[PDB]
Formats: sequence, C-alpha cells, structure tokens
Amino acid sequence: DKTVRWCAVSEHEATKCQSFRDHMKSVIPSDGPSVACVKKASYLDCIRAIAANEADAVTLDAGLVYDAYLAPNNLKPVVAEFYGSKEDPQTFYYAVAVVKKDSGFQMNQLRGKKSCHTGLGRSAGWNIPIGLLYCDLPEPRKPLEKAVANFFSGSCAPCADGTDFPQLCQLCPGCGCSTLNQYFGYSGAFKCLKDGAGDVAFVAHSTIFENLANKADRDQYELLCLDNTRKPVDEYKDCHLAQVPSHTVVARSMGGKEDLIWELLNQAQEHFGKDKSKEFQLFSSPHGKDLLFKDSAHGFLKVPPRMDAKMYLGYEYVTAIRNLREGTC
Ligand SMILES: [Fe+3]
Ligand SMILES: [K+]
Repeated sequence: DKTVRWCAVSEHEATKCQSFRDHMKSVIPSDGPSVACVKKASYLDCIRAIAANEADAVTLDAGLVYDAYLAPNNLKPVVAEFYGSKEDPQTFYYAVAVVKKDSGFQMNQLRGKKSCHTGLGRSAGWNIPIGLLYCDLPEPRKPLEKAVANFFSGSCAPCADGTDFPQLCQLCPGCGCSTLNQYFGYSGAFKCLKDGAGDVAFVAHSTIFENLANKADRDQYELLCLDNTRKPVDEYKDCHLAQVPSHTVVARSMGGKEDLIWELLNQAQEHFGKDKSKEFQLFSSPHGKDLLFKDSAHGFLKVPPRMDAKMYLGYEYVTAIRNLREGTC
C-alpha cells in the first residue's frame, strides 16, 4: 500500500494528525501517499512502536533522535525540518535560557533557582543546559537526574521519573511526557516561567516569539548569556547556549518506508506548508504549538541515503551528548 503510519503523542497531536490525514486525502490522488494515525502517550512509545513495525514515522528533537538510534531500536533519521526560510534553509536552531527581567541572576548563579525544561533528553531543554552546568552540579553527579534535582530548588523535567526524582516534577507534578502536561515542551516550559513556577526556561530562540505576540510583553523577559550577562530576547544570536540540529523524522532501518515518508512530507509541504493553505497548516495548529512538527519549521529536507543518527547529527552534538553522560570535572 501507501499509508505512512504517523505516531502522534497524545490528544492534541492526534487531532492535528487526523486533520493532516483528512486534508491530504482531499488533495492527493488515490495514487499518492496517505497518512494513518497511531496515538501514543509518549515519544518513547512511538520509538518502540516504530521498531516493532506498529508505526512508521515520528518527528523527534535531535537529542531524542540520538536516543532512538541506540540499541535495541536503531531507528534512522530520514527527513529533517528546516527553519529560517525556503530561500536560506537552516538545519539548526538556537538553545537559549529565558528568564524574567529584573530577576537578578546570571548563568553562574542558577544554583538554588527553579527550572523549566522542555523534556528530559531534549537539545535545548536538557542536553545543552545540563551539559554546560554539569560541573556546577553537586556530587555525586550520577545519576544525573538527581544531581540536577539537587542543584535547582524545584523543576519541571517532563518525562523524568517522579518516583525516583520527585523534585524534577515539583513545577509540574507527574512530569507528564506529552501536551497533557501543560508545562511540557517548548510552549510548556515557557508557560512554566510565565506563570511564575520557574525562574528559567530552557527552550529555543523562537519559543518566546511564538508564545508572546506583544513586544512590550517580551521586553519583560531576557536571555542568560554564557559570559554571565543578560541580553534582550531578540539578541539570541549573540546570547545563546549553543546551536543544535533540527528536529528530525525517524524510521526503521529495515522496511522503514523512508521513500514513502519523504514522498508524503514533500507533497505535504507543497499543499500545506508555510502560507500554502487556508484549510490546513503543517507548521501551526488551532489545537496547540509544535504538534507533530515544530511551528518554527518552514519545510523538509531529505536525509542522504542510509545515513545514521551519528553521522547526521554531527560529531560536535554527538560529543556533547556523550560528554554529558560520560564526562567529568
Ligand atoms: Fe528541540
Ligand atoms: K534541591
């Protein structure tokens, strides 16, 4: 057949996935690619389902793309999101640390503060910030989740085990690993800061602009720069923690339908990409932000043939993840 089983994480994404399915059906000849929706409680279940031949595709943050490639799943990156514009595609985005203006603390004064993370293992929300703060964390630094919980005075790290690490869910009881948790992901980590639960939100450079439409409102927030200074949210290019690779669609290595997945997404971006349709949009939704794909994405780029997560992500980001897990001071 020609159906790509897409893995939607929870109700909000499932809704957008069904709309994705219906709209594609309304414009695609019965000759082209179709989309079926498989709903899961977490991205972890999506990875398992795909390896088990129960689903075919799911978009993951780069940190999770790395995790998906590890045994026994061994998933491969097949289609990447790109940002910026079609004219000059960016296969990366900036990891930033958003804070409220006048809160009186720098990067080197994060100990004792409250943190809002997009999710455990994610680029901007975990890998990058925790990697930079690693040696500041109290010993024993392993397990990492506990050292981080001990460092801050309460946090929200979605997908973390609230039984083993209670304080990592102090700002979002249960540490839900989906949009059901209002403090999950980019928009959720930011809401965690805006509502007053946290002192810092580890998100992407575009998150505040996507969740705060007014400039006067944004002026009440700032970014923590690596040199222990603060700068306006519009100056993320000169005040970020690191550049990280795009969120990417992964699939099985064997019988993964990578060709159909690309065919589906390439046709999907033409019909429902940025500014393409008044009926449906792949990169936004009335049901929420960053559902299925990031709202900041402008399109898709095909990953070279047979490329694995390690080669795709690049030695630098891979080394960043390995240093986090293995490294010391
Ligand atoms: Fe991300
Ligand atoms: K603590």
